[PDB]
Amino acid sequence: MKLYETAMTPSCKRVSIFLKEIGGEVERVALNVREGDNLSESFKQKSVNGKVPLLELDDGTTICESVAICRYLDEAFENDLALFGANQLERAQVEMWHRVVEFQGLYAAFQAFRNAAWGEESKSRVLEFLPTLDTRLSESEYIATDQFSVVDITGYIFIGFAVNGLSIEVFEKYPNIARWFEQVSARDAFQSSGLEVLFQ
Amino acid sequence: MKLYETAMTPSCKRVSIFLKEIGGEVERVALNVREGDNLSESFKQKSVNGKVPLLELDDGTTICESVAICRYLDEAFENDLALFGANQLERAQVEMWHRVVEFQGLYAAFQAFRNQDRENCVAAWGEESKSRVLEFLPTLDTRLSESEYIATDQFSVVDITGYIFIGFAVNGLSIEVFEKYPNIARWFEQVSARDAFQSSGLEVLFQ
Repeated sequence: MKLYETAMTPSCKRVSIFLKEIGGEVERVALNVREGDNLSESFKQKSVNGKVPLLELDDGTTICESVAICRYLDEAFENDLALFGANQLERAQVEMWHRVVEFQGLYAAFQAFRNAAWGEESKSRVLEFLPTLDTRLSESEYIATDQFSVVDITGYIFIGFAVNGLSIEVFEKYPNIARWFEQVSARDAFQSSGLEVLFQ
Repeated sequence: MKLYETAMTPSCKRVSIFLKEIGGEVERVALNVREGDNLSESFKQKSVNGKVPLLELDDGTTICESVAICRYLDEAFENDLALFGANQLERAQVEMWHRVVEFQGLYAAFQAFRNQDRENCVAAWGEESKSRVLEFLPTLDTRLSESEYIATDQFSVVDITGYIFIGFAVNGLSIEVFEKYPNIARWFEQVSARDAFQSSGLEVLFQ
C-alpha cells in the first residue's frame, strides 16, 4: 500500500502522527497542493471526498478520510496502543468524544480558519467548546478515556488550529487543556509534526 | 441499560433502527423536546454533547452521539449483521463512507432544514447548505450505480444514515431526489422495505 499526501496539511498530519504512534511504515507519494485538501481534476476520481490523504491498496482500492485511513492502518500493524479504545466501553467513549471534538472543535476551527459572518459564528462555537474541553481535562488525563487515544491526536490538531491558526490564547485561559497539550506534544510521535508551520 | 430519547427525532431514530436490525431490546425513557435540535433540559450534563439520544449503562455510565451508542450496542447484542463492517477493508470503507455521507449529506441537510454565511444572515446559510446537499446527490447516485449499498456490497450502518439523509432531502427539504437519481431511488426502495425501517416515522419524521 501507499499513502498519497501533501507536504504540510492538517488532514495528512493526522494520519502521519497515528502511524508513528503504532509503529507503522507506509510508502509515501507526494502530491501537489490544489485548494482545500483538494486533488487535481485528473486525480479527484480516485478520492471519494476529493481530498488528501489517500491510502491506495495493491489492487487499486482507495480509502479517503483521515480517520478511515487510521482505522485501516490500526488493523494493518499489530500494536498495543489501542488508539480506538481498549475495551467495549472505551471504544464507545472514543467514538463519542471523537465526534464531539470533531464537530464542536475541529470542524468549527476549520470553518473559522478558511473564512465573514459564518467564520465569526464558527469561531464563537470554538470559544464555547474550550471550557467544556478544559473541564473534561480537569478530571481525565486524556480526552476520551484514561489512556491516550486517537481523540487526543484530533484534539491536538484542533488546539493547534485554535492557537496557531486562529490566534486564540487557549493556554492562558484554560490550564487543563494546557496541561494536556504540554503532555501530548512531548510524545515522540508528535515531534516534527510541523506544529509551528502547520497553520501558516 | 436505558435509552433516553424524544418521541420522533432523526438522531434517536438512527439508534432505534440500528437496535431493531441487530435484534436488541433496551428500556426507553421518554424526554421532553427542548428544541435547539435534540437539546436536553437541566439534566443535560449527563450528555457530553448536551443532546438526545443518551444511553445509560447498568453502572450509570452515559454515552451520547448516535453512532457511539450504536457502536456500544453492536457489541452488547451479539449479531451477524456486521453493520460496522465484516473485515478490515469493509470496516475502513464503512468509516470512509459514513463520514462522507454525514459531512457532505446529513449535516448539510440538518443545517438547511433548521435554517451565518460569508457576510450574510441565517437564511443564506440554509440556502448554501441546501446547495451542498444538491451537489452531493450525484456522487451518491453514482456510487449506488456501482454498489448495492453505500459503503460496501452489504447493508451497513452507513445505509441507516443514508436513509435518514435522503428522508431529510425529500420530506424535509422538498428535493425530488427519486425523480432525478434512479440509483438512490433503487437503493432507497430496497432499504425502506427492511423490517427494521418499518414504523420509522419517515412520513412524519421531518414535519
